[PDB]
Amino acid sequence: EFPFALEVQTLPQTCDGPKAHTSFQISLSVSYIGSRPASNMAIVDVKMVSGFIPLKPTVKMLERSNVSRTEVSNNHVLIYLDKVTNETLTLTFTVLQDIPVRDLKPAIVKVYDYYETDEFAVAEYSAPCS
Amino acid sequence: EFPFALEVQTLPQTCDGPKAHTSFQISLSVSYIGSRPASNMAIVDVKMVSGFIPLKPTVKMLERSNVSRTEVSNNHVLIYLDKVTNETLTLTFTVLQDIPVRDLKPAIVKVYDYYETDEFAVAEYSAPCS
Ligand SMILES: *[C@@H]1O[C@H](CO)[C@@H](O[C@@H]2O[C@H](CO)[C@@H](O)[C@H](O)[C@H]2NC(C)=O)[C@H](O)[C@H]1NC(C)=O
Ligand SMILES: [Ca+2]
Repeated sequence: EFPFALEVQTLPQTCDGPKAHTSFQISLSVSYIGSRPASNMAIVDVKMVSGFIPLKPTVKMLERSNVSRTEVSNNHVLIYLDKVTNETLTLTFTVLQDIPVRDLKPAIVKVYDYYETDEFAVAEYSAPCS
Repeated sequence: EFPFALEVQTLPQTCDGPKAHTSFQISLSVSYIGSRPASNMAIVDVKMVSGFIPLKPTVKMLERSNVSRTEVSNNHVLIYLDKVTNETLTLTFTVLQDIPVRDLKPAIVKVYDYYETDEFAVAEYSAPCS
């Protein structure tokens, strides 16, 4: 059982051209559906597809939201959500191909409450030209 | 006084804390109150407060209603309505502070008929912490 609804899409969704190989946006949607009225502070952890890096200003721009901190470390983007309720929060940022890698595999995204254990969900996404 | 009724408010309405400095919602309401039964195609044109930009997905979200399309362009948000009648349409979207600018002055919102140059309204709004 997952007390968060988590889904991830890319923009573009398909390998629709040369540009889709070297850059795409990641678009995450999250809400809280568990036993409590709402989450506490929560973290969304996005792992990068192999060879991809996040574009810093589009990560920092998420802080303008209902997000109070972000971090880029070790090929992960961390997003600190203030509070998650039954309303869907959508977050979008850009990634860039730093190193082309063959055989691109899916990357996992996790969301978890910062303070209560076993309040988490997982999902995955792929580069559009995988 | 205009053949359109046009009102604009921001969420939050005042500078209620740190987050009000860096993002807010723009909420506008419009109806046609003129001689004619309804307006033709009308355009709503929202100019950004200095330093702010729209959160594009919340603009694109408007596109389902009397709303035939939206555009983000040269730091205006443009909303195309197929027709406007006496019933009030409310449209709400998010803007984000990209760069902090000193001394924020009010920004203009317009609605006008695609054909009748005499049929327009104007209203002002300010960033909550301007
Ligand atoms: C971040 O969360 C806030 C909640 O505080 C959202 O603000 C609400 O937005 C809706 C929809 O436009 C309004 O109907 C509510 O009145 C707002 N409430 C407040 C307290 O402002 C906001 O939409 C969220 N920002 C996102 C989703 O990016
Ligand atoms: Ca649990």
